[PDB]
Amino acid sequence: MGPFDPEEMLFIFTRCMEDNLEDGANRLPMLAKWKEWINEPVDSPATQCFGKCVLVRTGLYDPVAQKFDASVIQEQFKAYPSLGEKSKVEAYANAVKQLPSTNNDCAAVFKAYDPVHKAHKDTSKNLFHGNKELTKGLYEKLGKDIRQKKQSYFEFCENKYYPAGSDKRQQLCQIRQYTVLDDALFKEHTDCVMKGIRYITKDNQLDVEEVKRDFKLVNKDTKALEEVLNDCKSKEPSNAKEKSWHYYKCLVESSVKDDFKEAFDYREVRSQIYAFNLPKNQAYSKPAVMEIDGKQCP
Ligand SMILES: CCCCC/C=C\C\C=C/C=C/C=C/C[C@@H](O)CCCC(=O)O
Ligand SMILES: [Cl-]
Repeated sequence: MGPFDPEEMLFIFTRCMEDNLEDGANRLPMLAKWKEWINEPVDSPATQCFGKCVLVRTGLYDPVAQKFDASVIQEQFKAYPSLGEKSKVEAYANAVKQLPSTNNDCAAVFKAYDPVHKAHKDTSKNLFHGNKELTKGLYEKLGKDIRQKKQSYFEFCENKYYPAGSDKRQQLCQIRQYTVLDDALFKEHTDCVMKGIRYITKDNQLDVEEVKRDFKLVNKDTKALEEVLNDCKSKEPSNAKEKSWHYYKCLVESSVKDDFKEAFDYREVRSQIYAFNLPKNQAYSKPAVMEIDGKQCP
């Protein structure tokens, strides 16, 4: 869960928008409002479910407890003291703490939170990487250590572990062709990628629904995928930091390898622009069937 860096928030915001924007006439108007932290129209199921989505993904609404949880606010402020004034952060947390228990449906959650949203908008916006001026400064500070806006997540990880100008860079020739290397560096790199596309959670758990989501987006059935993942899970290593590499290796070597490569390739494309599908859903077309930094691969 929390605290969340700017990329983690951008992932949450864009996924929740992608999953909840209407199709059709209201899509761009809605997007225009939500992008500016205007949770309107309030009577629209799309807006209500978008709001609940963000609240659930951040942990501000806990659908198991059917309660709001101000803890993430305190965790967020602890991580980013520059993004809040203590008294205003406390006021916001207190507003959340004092919300009643609330049923786990979009309308109820949205209705309950909306008064807090409006009364604490700038506090919440600033704290949760919604302020373009503040976030720009953070991205600049973090530089190569975080995935930047409009940057392929795969490129981010490659640049960290196989940096240009190093003797390791050449290994991308094989890595990009789904060669599964065995060394500690590759296991770490693969952890970077698998966590970056959310196939593996922050606490090293397989997220089967995320993998399935990417198969559906390339028109592939998910039953055989689930069966393969079930088999892979039965052979999970005890060491949590090898779990990303385990599942990557297992998938690449499995009876769904070609569908997996297709899904993973398209995910890399979409990872380049988190808002990929926001202005309108894009239809997938399989790219037609090597160089690294313009240099030809052996
Ligand atoms: C976690 C507090 C919010 C819960 C209330 C529900 C939804 C938030 C409302 C709108 C979210 C809009 C997200 C817009 C993204 C935008 O602010 C990111 C800009 C920062 C950047 O460009 O780097
Ligand atoms: Cl982006």
